[PDB]
Amino acid sequence: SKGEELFTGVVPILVELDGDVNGHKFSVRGEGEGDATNGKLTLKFICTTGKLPVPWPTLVTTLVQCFSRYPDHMKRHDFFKSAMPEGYVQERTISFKDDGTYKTRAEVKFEGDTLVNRIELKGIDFKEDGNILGHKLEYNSTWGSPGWVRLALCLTGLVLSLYALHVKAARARDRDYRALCDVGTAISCSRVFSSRWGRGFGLVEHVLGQDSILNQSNSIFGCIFYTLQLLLGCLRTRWASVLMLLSSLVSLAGSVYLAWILFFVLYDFCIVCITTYAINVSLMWLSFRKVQENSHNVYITADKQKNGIKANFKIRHNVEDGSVQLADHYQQNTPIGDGPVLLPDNHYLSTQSVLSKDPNEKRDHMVLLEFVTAAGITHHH
Ligand SMILES: O=C1c2ccccc2C(=O)C1c1ccccc1
Repeated sequence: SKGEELFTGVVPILVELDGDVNGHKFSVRGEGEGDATNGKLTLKFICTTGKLPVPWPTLVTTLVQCFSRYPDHMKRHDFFKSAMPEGYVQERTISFKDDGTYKTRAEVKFEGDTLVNRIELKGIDFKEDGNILGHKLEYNSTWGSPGWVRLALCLTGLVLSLYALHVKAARARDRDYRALCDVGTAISCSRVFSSRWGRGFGLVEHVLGQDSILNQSNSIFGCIFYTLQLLLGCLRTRWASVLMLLSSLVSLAGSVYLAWILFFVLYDFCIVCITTYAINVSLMWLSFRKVQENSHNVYITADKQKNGIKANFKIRHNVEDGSVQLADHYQQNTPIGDGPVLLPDNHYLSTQSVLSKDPNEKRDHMVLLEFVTAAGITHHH
């Protein structure tokens, strides 16, 4: 692969898109540099026709995977580089969920010493009021809407915790108290909250002492927790997502311990408790999803009958009301010229993107930094 020998060092990249979406025609141009040795791209794109009719984040993937870092156990699998300098044809079908579709065809090749990506894109079936043409996606804000589902979960969790607080304080003060969540003799609410295990989870007093600041009614940790999850769900930084996930894992372990008490130790059926548990599971799942948005995995499999590759993956774009927009990608790559090519075993490219804005750019632009490194190929016994 003399091709891969083309990508030591820092190559100049040019990119040119001509696109038509639901009839609105537009042209994008981008210039930058590529470092296949660190898998790092830096690029600035400007729309040359005026107002871009779609959101910038939906054109990132259409807008040079030959700049990926292929590690040493994987050199025999880098198709993109091994097609150079003749280049390759990359074809994508990008389906947006409950919305339209992009069809793209690009040629990627060396022109002089410049890696050139030339794209024709055609989008159909878009709703002019949907997420795409309505410009309802997020670009890169620090703060954002928590979304309706996160809000339902956290407010319900908080209200239930404040109720359990009130209920604890009342059986403390009258042993004969019953609350709405006490029902006959099957479903119990008060004997649970006022047991050993309803303060500091029944653990603090043995580990830190009864005086501890941490020997609180469980519902105090509850209130703290649901408040936190709301707040962080309003943040869009990577560390916000890390905290969310780790606090959720704590909540999950606490739920399993408390349920092991509820059954098996106290023998009560507490509906408020089980609801708390379901909420914490939902939050944990959303925690997983939030955290997995920092890196996208492009799944590359070989396509021998066409002498190239095919690719599969999903993008989730943050929508301004707190939701997420799915973008299914199907991809084909076929060499332009001849000569041997490298047909890889199944593997993937791990991709991470950072969008930003030149404060000095009057035109409709996108500054894009990108890190891509390959993984997947199993190792040598
Ligand atoms: O899950 C819970 C549990 C299980 C066994 C023994 C005690 C308890 C609680 O304190 C209770 C709880 C506390 C606050 C909000 C919701 C639920």
